[PDB]
Amino acid sequence: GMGSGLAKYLPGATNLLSKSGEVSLGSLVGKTVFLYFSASWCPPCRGFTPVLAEFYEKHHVAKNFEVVLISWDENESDFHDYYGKMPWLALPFDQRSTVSELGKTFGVESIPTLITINADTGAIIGTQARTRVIEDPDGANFPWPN
Amino acid sequence: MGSGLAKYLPGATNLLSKSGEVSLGSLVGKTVFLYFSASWCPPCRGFTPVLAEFYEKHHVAKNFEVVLISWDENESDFHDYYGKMPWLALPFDQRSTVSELGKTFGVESIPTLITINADTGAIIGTQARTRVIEDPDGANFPWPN
Ligand SMILES: Cc1nc2scc(-c3ccc(F)cc3)c2c(=O)[nH]1
Ligand SMILES: Cc1nc2scc(-c3ccc(F)cc3)c2c(=O)[nH]1
Repeated sequence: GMGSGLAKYLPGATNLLSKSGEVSLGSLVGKTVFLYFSASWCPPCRGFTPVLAEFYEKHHVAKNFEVVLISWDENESDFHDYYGKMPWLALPFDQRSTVSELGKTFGVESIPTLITINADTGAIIGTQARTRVIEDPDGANFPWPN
Repeated sequence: MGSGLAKYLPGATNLLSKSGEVSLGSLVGKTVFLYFSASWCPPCRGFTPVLAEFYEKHHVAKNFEVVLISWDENESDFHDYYGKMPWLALPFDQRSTVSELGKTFGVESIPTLITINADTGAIIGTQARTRVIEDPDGANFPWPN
């Protein structure tokens, strides 16, 4: 077992959904993590997700980060379909009861929203990456601290 | 103007209806449900037709009105969605006020109904979305509990 600073905000979470199966929070040691508050049916999310996917494909290795979907979907089949087409990780559907309070904790007032977190400490690096990705597509100023 | 709905909607004048606009004053003496919703939200899309049935049966006899408060940002979605509904709507040009209205009543998800006395603006319930399911004949309307 390995600890994780993400457990500061996901104390009920252990595994994340991934394209390789499941990954522990501990597996993200040393990384920058983006919590991506989104939903399958939200129109502005539909416009943003491909932009974030392109950024992810380009930079996630060289800039040592992961993206974890935090979905507002309340329908499990919709959740899996939506996440299936993304390239990154997801908080499992069985954590859906925590999503509202997690949004409140980070001052999420609408979606899409990105919250940038240090995986080791749980420190919030930034809250504006949803726009910075568009402003800075090659991530010159990543991870966009204030 | 004088109605207690005006305390919540200071930038509004009129609400949309099926036959053109109506004043806030036209709701004098009514129980009013503020219906926090969005055209693309699945539980809303499932609840709207249920609420429509409830409205059609009871709105006259139990002297209430429903007012759509929509999270829609796309005007074509708004008009189409409100087109499914028999009741009133906060006009699309007031949509910038929807979030603060949600915060006024502690709306933390949708669909949500907030029940208000129109004249005084008093909140008389927050659980009507649930009560409509359990009590579709409105025996316990307006559900003080
Ligand atoms: C399209 C859309 N869907 C959703 S699902 C949840 C939200 C949302 C709204 C307000 C908040 F304070 C937090 C999330 C939200 C939103 O803002 N827009
Ligand atoms: C489907 C859906 N859409 C929307 S659009 C806005 C909301 C929402 C979310 C959180 C709040 F505090 C208020 C509204 C919301 C929601 O909760 N569910």
